[PDB]
Parts: sequence; C-alpha cells; structure tokens
Amino acid sequence: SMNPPPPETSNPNKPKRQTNQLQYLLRVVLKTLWKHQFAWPFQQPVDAVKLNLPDYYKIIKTPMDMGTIKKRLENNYYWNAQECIQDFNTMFTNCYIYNKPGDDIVLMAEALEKLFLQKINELPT
Ligand code: NA
Ligand code: NA
Ligand code: NA
Repeated sequence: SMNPPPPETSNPNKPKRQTNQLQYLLRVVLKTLWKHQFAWPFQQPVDAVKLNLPDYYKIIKTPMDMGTIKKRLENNYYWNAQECIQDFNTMFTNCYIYNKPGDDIVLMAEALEKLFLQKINELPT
C-alpha cells in the first residue's frame, strides 16, 4: 500500500553511450509524447497512494513511465534503442492490463501509443 521505489534512472555499473537512435528516442519520440495533451498521467510513476489504487502494484510488477524513460535517456542509461523501446511498450502494456477498455486513461494511452508507433517508424535505420 506504499508505492514501491521508482525504477532506477542511473546505475554506477551500467555502461553508457548515446547512439543516433538513442538521440532520436529522446529528441523525437520522448519529446513528441511528452508534449502531448494526454501525457501527464504517464509523465511520472503511477502514484497508487495519491490515486487511492491499493491493488495497482499488486497487479503491475514491472512499472514504467515516461519520466523514468526521460531520465534514463537524459542520463545515457540505455545502451541501445531496443532497451528504451521496451520500456515504452511496458508502459502501454501496464495501462492496458490494469484498466478496462474504454476507460479514459486507456484512451489516453492508445492515443500516445499510436503516436509512438508512428515516430518509431522513422527511427534511423
Ligand atoms: Na541524430
Ligand atoms: Na507498445
Ligand atoms: Na485490463
């Protein structure tokens, strides 16, 4: 019923680098979604306490959010684009698992995911 600690956004042992693809993921993908009108619920870890959702972290064991993603990218936490794309996918999957089809938050996620897939289509090959 507490929130869990947030996902780590830096690790002193994990190697860093910034690929052209990782730059694109921060400067195009993350930024386009971050600025979207529906972005706020996804801009930080789900606060199950403030939202009064005591079963959220009983159901969702791999939480992820764009604030974590953004910090990870800003910190060169990822080694490759696939790691970061996986975190976006996890973020969307979590929302669909926990919520019902037709919920406002699911419609918001579906909107962001459509934009995400469109921008990943232009990831530098
Ligand atoms: Na570039
Ligand atoms: Na996805
Ligand atoms: Na569900």
